[PDB]
Amino acid sequence: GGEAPNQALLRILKETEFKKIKVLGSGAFGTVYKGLWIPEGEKVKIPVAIKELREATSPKANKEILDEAYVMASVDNPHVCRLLGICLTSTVQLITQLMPFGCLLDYVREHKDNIGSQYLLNWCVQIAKGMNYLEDRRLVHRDLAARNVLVKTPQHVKITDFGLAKLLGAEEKEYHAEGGKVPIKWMALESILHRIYTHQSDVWSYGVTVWELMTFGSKPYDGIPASEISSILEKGERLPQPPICTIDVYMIMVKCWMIDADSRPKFRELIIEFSKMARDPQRYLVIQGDERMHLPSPTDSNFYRALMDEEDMDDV
Ligand SMILES: CCC(=O)Nc1cc(Nc2nccc(-c3cn(C)c4ccccc34)n2)c(OC)cc1N(C)CCN(C)C
Ligand SMILES: [Ca+2]
Repeated sequence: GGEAPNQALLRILKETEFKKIKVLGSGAFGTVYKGLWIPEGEKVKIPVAIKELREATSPKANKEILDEAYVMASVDNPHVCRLLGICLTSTVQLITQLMPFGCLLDYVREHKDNIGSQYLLNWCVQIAKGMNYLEDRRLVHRDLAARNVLVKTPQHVKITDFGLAKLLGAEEKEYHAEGGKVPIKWMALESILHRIYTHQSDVWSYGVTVWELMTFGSKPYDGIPASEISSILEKGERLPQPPICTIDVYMIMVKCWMIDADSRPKFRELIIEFSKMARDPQRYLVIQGDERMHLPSPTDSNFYRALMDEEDMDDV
């Protein structure tokens, strides 16, 4: 069919309504703070991440963050990052749901001794659900990676970073890029060679992300530099089977790395397979002391008065 009106609402927030509390990170993206958003007179406090950029002076900083805002305002799914609004101060700030446990790559690196097979398989299920939703929305992410998955709780993760995301027209079936830095080691071969991006190249990146999780955050092709990756992949070489993975799981990864993009799994099928595996996790991932491992959860604690606060439960 054809092209439906995007009737998403973009909400403009007054800077009055949110209190920054701590800086979380800074660098190329700008500076991300954690804070509280209090819509006036509604008796709620919503933990948020506020992304400023370095300078009000660069018009393509503003253009890039506004494109990110367009994309994020157009998605609504429990496993995709939740955009709350933008504030049009001198520095244009993007306000999203605070994800207290950080990015998933560093989370697995930091907690590898406490991560059982249940958590890993559930994360794969949830990531596949988010990506299948994005495919439903005809959105190609183009930067799926463990660093670009955020952790609301150990039981709940969401896909983030839509800085390279592209929405396809209904008649479009692929996006053709024109230069610009791209993460080679997560990229499908046809993306590396012809700058072609599809939902199936996103499937390739999903495979690499799963490899990251199953190795507890190892760097893919650790030694190799990016220029060699193309011919490495052309020779037929792929990432190795992680120690904890049965052949059942590794075969799924390998299918994600097929050269024929149409022979790769579709995201709905990855949902199905990984949930089947999640129903008997120790049969598909072999982790020592798996049975005794447990992970944290919130117990109502931060630096403030917080009787009036919550997060995903603030609709409209
Ligand atoms: C820097 C890695 C990281 O994720 N840090 C982190 C993030 C959040 N929260 C959160 N929520 C939504 C968005 C973001 C976010 C989005 N962008 C684009 C960002 C860029 C830089 C930093 C954060 C964000 N961050 C957090 O919440 C309390 C705590 C932490 N840490 C201090 C734990 C870090 N760990 C490795 C030791
Ligand atoms: Ca509200």
